[PDB]
Parts: sequence; C-alpha cells; structure tokens
Amino acid sequence: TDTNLLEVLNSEEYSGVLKEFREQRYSKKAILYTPNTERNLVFLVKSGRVRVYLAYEDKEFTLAILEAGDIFCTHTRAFIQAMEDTTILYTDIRNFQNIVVEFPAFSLNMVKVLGDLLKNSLTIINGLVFLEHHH
Amino acid sequence: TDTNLLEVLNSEEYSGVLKEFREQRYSKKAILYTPNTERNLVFLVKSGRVRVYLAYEDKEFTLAILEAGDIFCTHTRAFIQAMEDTTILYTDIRNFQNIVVEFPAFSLNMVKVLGDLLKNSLTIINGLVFLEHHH
Repeated sequence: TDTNLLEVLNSEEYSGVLKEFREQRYSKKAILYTPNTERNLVFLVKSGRVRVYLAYEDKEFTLAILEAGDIFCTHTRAFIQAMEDTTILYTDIRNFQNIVVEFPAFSLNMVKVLGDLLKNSLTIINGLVFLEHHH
Repeated sequence: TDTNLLEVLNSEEYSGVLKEFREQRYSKKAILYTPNTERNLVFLVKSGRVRVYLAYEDKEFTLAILEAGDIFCTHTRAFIQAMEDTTILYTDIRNFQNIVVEFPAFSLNMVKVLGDLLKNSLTIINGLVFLEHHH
C-alpha cells in the first residue's frame, strides 16, 4: 500500500472521493484551528509546517509538529498554527470516512498520528502529576 | 457515520477475517492490559464494556469508556479494565494493518476512539494546569 498520501492524490488527480479535499493556504503565524472551530475536519499538510499546542500564561505544551504528508484533525482543544507558509488539504470527517473505505492508507496514517499524539499527551500528564506530587 | 463495529462482527462477509483474531474473556473489574504489556496488539470489544485509564503515582484518570463494537490497542501507555463481563477479539498490530488494507471499516472506528481519547487527555492537561496554577 502506498502511504505517501500526496503522491496518491497526485496519481489519482484528486478524483472521485478524493475531490472532496479543498486546499487552503496560511501565512506564517496564522492560526488554522482552535476550540472555536465548528466542524470536525480532517486536514493533510501539503507543504509547510504547523504546530499543535496548548499555551498558557505559565506553561506551554507542544503536542506535535506536522509537516508535508501528515494528517490530523480538529476534534480537540489544541490550537493549530502555521510555522511558515503552509498549504493544507481539508475535508469534513464524513468525507474523510468516504475516502478511507477506498484508500485505507489515509486512515493508517491518521491512526499513527493520533496514537503518537495520544502517547505524548499521556507522558505530559505524568510529568504534571510528578511535579504536583513532589511539591 | 456510525463507526461501531457490531454490524461488522455480525456480518457473514467478515466471518473469515475475524477468525484471524484470538478471543479472550474477562470478568468485571479484570485488567485486560497495562502500559507495560509488551505485545503490540489491536483488540475489539465483542461484548461488554471497558474503561481506558491512566494511573501514575497517587492519581488516576479515566480516558474513555469503550462499548461493544469499539476497537483500541496496546502500546498506548494506558490501562484497560473490564466494567462488566467482557469478550474481546485481538490480533497483532502488523496483522491488523494488513487486515485494514482489505477491510478498512476497522480503522474508522479506531480513528474515532483515538480521537476521543486524545480529546479527553487534552482536557485532563487543561484541568491540571488550572488546578496547579499559582501567582
């Protein structure tokens, strides 16, 4: 299975179920997504780079840096912001599901990203508990 | 979209691929797996209900409750406990990834579950930061 998703899209000429991806460009420092984003969207970074993060007055957490070929979604309270000029391909979760049943590489990549971010987040929780418990 | 896998479990078309999985039964409150489980496995709740949680030092946080027809995996830094008598089907991750190429429905539920777990883990982080903050 070809897991280079951008190559799959190009080979297929963004056809059929893949036509539901829309492209959007973001300048450096532009915020893509936040808790106030309405839909559950899935997005694929086509070029550039975004951070997925939680920033507070007293502390910051970087959950991931996503670059070309990485897929993720807007279902969480994380902020997502461009680090540099960035182009994404996005679609709603239903259209992503319609793509997956034809091109499972999209979900295999999503499961990897989500599992990685979940694992990271659980380490973060442990680190906070450690410092609370040792204070 | 309903991503629940009970309809798949009960479909003749999947009866062959489901034979690739092993089965295991658990009584209420039994621990299915822990963060230290060495085997990298994917498991499907065939019947019953399980709790995914984090325990560390003197803290414990429920991350999600998975119903019959939900799928998850080890190697995700989590504990999993039966909330009632439960039967699971499980297979190793490599085999699961091969299954998904042919039968991607399993992966769509996995995306849903992982997305919910990640959402809930970021909620825990957000709460701990507030509860620990000081001037």
